[PDB]
Amino acid sequence: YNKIVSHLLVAEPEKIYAMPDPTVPDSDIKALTTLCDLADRELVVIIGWAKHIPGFSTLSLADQMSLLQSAWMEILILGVVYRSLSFEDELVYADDYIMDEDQSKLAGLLDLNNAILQLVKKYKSMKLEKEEFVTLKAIALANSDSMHIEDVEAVQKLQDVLHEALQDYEAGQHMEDPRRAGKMLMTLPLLRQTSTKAVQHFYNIKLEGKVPMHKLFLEMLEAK
Amino acid sequence: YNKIVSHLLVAEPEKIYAMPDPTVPDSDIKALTTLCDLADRELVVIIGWAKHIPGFSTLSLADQMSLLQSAWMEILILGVVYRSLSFEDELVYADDYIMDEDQSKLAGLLDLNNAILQLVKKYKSMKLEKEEFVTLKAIALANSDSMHIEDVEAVQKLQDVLHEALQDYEAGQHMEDPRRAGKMLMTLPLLRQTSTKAVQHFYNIKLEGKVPMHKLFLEMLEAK
Ligand SMILES: CC(C)c1ccc(O)cc1
Ligand SMILES: CC(C)c1ccc(O)cc1
Repeated sequence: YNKIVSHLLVAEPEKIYAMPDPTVPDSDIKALTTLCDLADRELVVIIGWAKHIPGFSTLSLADQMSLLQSAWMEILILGVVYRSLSFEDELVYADDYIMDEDQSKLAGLLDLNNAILQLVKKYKSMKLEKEEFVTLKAIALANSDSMHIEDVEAVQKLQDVLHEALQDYEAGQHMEDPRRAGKMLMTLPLLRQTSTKAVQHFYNIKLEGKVPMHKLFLEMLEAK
Repeated sequence: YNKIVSHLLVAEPEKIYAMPDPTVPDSDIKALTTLCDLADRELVVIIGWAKHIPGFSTLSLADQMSLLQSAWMEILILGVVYRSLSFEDELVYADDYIMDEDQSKLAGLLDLNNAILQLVKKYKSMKLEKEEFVTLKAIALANSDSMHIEDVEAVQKLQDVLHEALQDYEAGQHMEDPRRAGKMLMTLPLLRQTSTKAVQHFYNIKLEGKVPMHKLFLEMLEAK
């Protein structure tokens, strides 16, 4: 099938472990510290992953950073969603960090994780494929609606290149549903809504100062 | 062209006047009171408008209310956006209520109205048509991602019926861009983001208790 889709598949990062500290008593602070540490390490590999997207590295460094600063949490959440598709009412943040309802309550994340489970529910019914997941991650990056873009036309071109890949993939692989590509695009509003909820929640955790956060995570959290 | 699109065009409500009180001194409270009063009256006609959407009135009353309670601010904002397309850095809330940057600052709405102007900017470059505007309003209603839906499959069917209308319209009217329907769908994340910003802002105005609000507006603002 589509070459961009195949390329994004081989660019997919390896799995990352959460490694919650086994000497630390379980608590909301422990769970939040674990999740923010995991996100920081995922962000490093997301930056390297974006360089494989056709045309992304030819944008200015400022535009690359603007797209990443608007899309980072959407990309993180799409990953948790995809890893959770074969599970029931549980979120696979990592193979060693699967959160059920009790753990979400203990971490103060019941509302956020329920929103992520709503994304999981919809993608389960659509039978989301890995090919579609990686293409939607790239589209979410290109379509992230930063207020600070310098080269608006180049970013629109990147959007068009990735949208074309999704449409070509669906036309060849899903002839039984001529509207499947658009159904995939119609899942992006809930992803944007859930990501905004997560950014706001963890910005407030940052303000309270009880959960340590690393530099790259803090950089994304403090972006305008 | 497409019959659903033609039907939505003839169902389009008449213009509504803001009628700011000419005896009241200008202030943030006056501007916010005017906008919330306008929104309340627009909501009444939005409820009547939704009954013309094929299949909407056959949903349960609870599902109709769930969709409206999730989408109401998206529908309101799409209207302001469309009315503003021929203007520059101004928002046409009504023919008698056009807000420029100074007025937005005075009302405490600079950040919200700048986000709405970002929607305007993108639709200007795409040359958004009235046919596309009314279809996107209906899609935003059907695709509003309420947590409380009873008949998930019927709501998905409504989404599919309206998505098909958009795709059929674009296939017939815009053969020069075979991806235009998907470009239209890719504007929905920013609409969802901007609507959430507006709901949160006016929920906080409600809490502060200095701006009177009418029953229907308050009902939507207080929905879960
Ligand atoms: C910041 C939290 C919500 C988070 C951490 C890792 C991840 O893959 C997705 C989300
Ligand atoms: C509630 C405010 C933001 C508002 C009022 C009327 C309208 O058409 C769109 C928005």
